[PDB]
Amino acid sequence: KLNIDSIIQRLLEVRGSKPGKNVQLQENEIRGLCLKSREIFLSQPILLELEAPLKICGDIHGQYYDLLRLFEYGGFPPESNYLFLGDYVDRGKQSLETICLLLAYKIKYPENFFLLRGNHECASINRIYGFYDECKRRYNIKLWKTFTDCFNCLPIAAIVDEKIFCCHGGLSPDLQSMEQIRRIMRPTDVPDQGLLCDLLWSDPDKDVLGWGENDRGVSFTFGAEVVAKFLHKHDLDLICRAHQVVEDGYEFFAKRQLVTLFSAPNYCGEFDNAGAMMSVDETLMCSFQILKPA
Ligand SMILES: C=C1[C@@H](O)[C@@H]2O[C@]3(CC[C@H](/C=C/[C@@H](C)[C@@H]4CC(C)=C[C@@]5(O[C@H](C[C@@](C)(O)C(=O)O)CC[C@H]5O)O4)O3)CC[C@H]2O[C@@H]1[C@@H](O)C[C@H](C)[C@H]1O[C@@]2(CCCCO2)CC[C@H]1C
Ligand SMILES: [Mn+2]
Ligand SMILES: [Mn+2]
Repeated sequence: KLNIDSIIQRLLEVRGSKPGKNVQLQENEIRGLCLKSREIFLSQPILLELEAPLKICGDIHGQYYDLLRLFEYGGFPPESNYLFLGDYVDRGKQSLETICLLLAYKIKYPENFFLLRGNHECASINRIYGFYDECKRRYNIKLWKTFTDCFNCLPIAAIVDEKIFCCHGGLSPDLQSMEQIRRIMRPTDVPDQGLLCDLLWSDPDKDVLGWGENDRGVSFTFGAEVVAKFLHKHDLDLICRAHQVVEDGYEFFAKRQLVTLFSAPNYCGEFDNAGAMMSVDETLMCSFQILKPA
């Protein structure tokens, strides 16, 4: 029914055009991307088990031309396998093009392209920070609600080669075993505090070794001792997350037991931060590709 190759073709057709140029897909096509990807997300585990080689990206926040630059620098699917950590919409000027290209690739390469849920893939959040407004202006609210139903089915975490735990926010004082994550039911909005909330909102903190207070007004912060206990209990080597804007695009925390990735250069057009993508080769060696704020 859905012509994925044509959709991708039109979305990529703007490579080279002046940044900011829109790609206006038909309402039916976008709705189809949501419904089809939703089916795929539900068919795969909520806790993904992936293998390198892989390219991992952090927050994109509707900066579509920067997403294009990422693919330009890392290789357009299926040239390279990808895992995004969430926060595809809000703040930026082109959340629509951004999320549609990502969903399109998920449908086109379901086994080589993966997307995790960020806190911005939650209705209460993308309703206020831009996505709703973009949908209201370019399409309609019914379509925005359709996106919400899609987002409610996104997976929550992934483990790369049994060594790298990936999630959007961070750890939770309720997280004792991976099975707790696998048992999370979808579709799900994030109505209550707890495990899922923390996985989407928590942040690492340098000042405390254990659990601390989070300035976001939700969830908690976690220190190096918490991370160490986590990694050892599940025989992991690193936690890879996003959620926090970092000046260089990537930054290590908790004595390098954790790395934060942010892929949207000059966030909100008010930061001079760079964007970064982390490459994981087949020998489990990590390298970082930086996107200078252009
Ligand atoms: C979003 C957020 C948080 O993350 C944010 O955290 C804080 C701590 C660190 C963080 C700083 C971020 C900066 C780098 C950016 C840079 C720029 C240029 C703009 C700005 O942008 C922030 C929002 C956003 C999106 O851009 C983000 O970057 O986070 C707000 C402050 C702005 O100066 O700060 O600011 C404090 C303010 C807090 O404000 C909101 C928070 O009130 C949201 C609230 C908790 C939510 O509660 C509910 C109910 C409970 C469960 C969760 O859902 C419903 C929905 C919503 C009301
Ligand atoms: Mn986030
Ligand atoms: Mn973010």
